[PDB]
Amino acid sequence: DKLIGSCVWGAVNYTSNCNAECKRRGYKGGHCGSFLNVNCWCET
Repeated sequence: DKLIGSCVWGAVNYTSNCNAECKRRGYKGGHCGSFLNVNCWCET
């Protein structure tokens, strides 16, 4: 997983569609972590 942003409102690197963002950039997917769903962790 790669830290590109945060899946939490208010955060500077806020991004809701983390999965799409990561997929767009060129990653396997996105899930914001399978527990610590605070950061936009790109599946990789």
